[PDB]
Amino acid sequence: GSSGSSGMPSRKFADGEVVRGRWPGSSLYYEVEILSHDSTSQLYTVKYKDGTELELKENDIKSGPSSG
Repeated sequence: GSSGSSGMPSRKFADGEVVRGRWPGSSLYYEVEILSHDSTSQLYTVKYKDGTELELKENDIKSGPSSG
């Protein structure tokens, strides 16, 4: 009822946050970091351990339980 969006636009993922991304072709979720987020095509730019940058949809990217 006219409630929810207030303050700043919460993004499914934050900058730097370490989430699991599904590499294109491998169909497997790997530990990747959040670099940027493109709204145009909802493509998120994450980085892999092997210094690799790719564009994964908001859905392709998934996160788990926080630890620390």
